[PDB]
Amino acid sequence: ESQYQVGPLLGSGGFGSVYSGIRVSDNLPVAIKHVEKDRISDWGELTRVPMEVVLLKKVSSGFSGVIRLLDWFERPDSFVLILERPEPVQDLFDFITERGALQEELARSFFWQVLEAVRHCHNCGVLHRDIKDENILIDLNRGELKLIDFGSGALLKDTVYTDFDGTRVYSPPEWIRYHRYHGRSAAVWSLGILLYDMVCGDIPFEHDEEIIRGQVFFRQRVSSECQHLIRWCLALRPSDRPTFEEIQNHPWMQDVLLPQETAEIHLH
Ligand SMILES: O=c1cc(O)c2cc(Br)ccc2o1
Repeated sequence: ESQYQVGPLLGSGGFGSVYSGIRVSDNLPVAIKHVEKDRISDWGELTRVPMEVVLLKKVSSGFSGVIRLLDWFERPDSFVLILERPEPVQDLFDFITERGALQEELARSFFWQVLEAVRHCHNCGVLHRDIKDENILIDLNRGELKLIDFGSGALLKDTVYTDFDGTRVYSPPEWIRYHRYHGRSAAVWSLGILLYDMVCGDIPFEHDEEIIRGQVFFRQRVSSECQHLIRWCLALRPSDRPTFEEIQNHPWMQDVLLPQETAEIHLH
């Protein structure tokens, strides 16, 4: 209000309207996200808040693969969230629009940081439920990726989920066919979609039928080890998908660049 200077709108959509901001007390770059109360299906508590705020609080202690919630405010018709903002930054969707299919070395660095971020969320008892390139920010100076948009997420549990409101083209075929999925294995499928998107420059599937068929065609030259990983993540049966430990032990994942080296070699 007077604690923050509001800058340009960055984007708006199913997540709300997000503005560039600066915290007056120390000039910290922030993003200020406004979520309308009547456009929020899911609520939790600590008084009643969006699920998105409960999930963010649970993942927002120190480890930085997740954009942190610095503060939040309630308004009569909305909540307002003050999030971290890397500067300069570009979401991975725009980065891929610009660069096309990514060199494997860069995809490996990005994919690995995504897996550390998602493991962190899961250690904190939070399931994101909408992992995709549009929900990943690149801190271009440090080469660090950051998950954003917990607005479709949930407390992690070990029983079946029967609701979903994240992105359909990343949703697994057990969701498409049965409206049921378990959290980790759905997550792993979306991570196979994401990895394909990074190395091919676009998502493999556009239509329910392709998702259900689960047959993956590579339109770009991609190494056999990368194809094997992506195809393992996109196994039709949830329990044939790798755990995070098996993805990270996969031979395509070895020798990851550090974020800083990644920014130097690939980001300028
Ligand atoms: O939840 C979000 C959504 C965003 O779009 C976003 C953008 C920047 Br930049 C920084 C943090 C952000 O967090």
